[PDB]
Amino acid sequence: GSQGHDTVQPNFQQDKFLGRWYSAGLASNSSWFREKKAVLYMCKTVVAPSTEGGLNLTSTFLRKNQAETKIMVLQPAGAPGHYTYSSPHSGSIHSVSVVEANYDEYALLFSRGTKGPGQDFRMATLYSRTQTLKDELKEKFTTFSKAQGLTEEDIVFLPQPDKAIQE
Repeated sequence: GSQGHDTVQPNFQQDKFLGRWYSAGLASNSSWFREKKAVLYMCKTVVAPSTEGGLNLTSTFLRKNQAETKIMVLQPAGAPGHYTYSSPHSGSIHSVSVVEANYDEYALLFSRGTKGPGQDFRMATLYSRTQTLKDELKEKFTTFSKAQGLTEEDIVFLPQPDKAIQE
């Protein structure tokens, strides 16, 4: 019947979206995020294969000030676009999956956080693919999130490309 979006895009190939990708779409209720978004930097995530047999995601925040390199590893869970970002040995964990992409641009992922007994977190990840922000993704990401019970209270977009040069 009526259902979709939340599901994962069947048959996905990261090799088609490999390389550097700009960000500009994220949905998370949060509470103290404002204290961090106040200085939101350009999210430049890099996808690549990790050791053993997983994915090595290198995050880099580019702003007018400087750049910060973060480390994010995505280990394949089983289906093309389903991984586990756990860490402990019993509890306090979270996972993320792939929603859908626009042929070869604007990546949309779904996050299901639940660290501890059960917090029940629902965050969304959306990547950009233009000079500026893309409404198509702004709409599809927010509409899917808001249509399923949400709104501006759960939306945060990252700045556009930063620092052209690189030291």
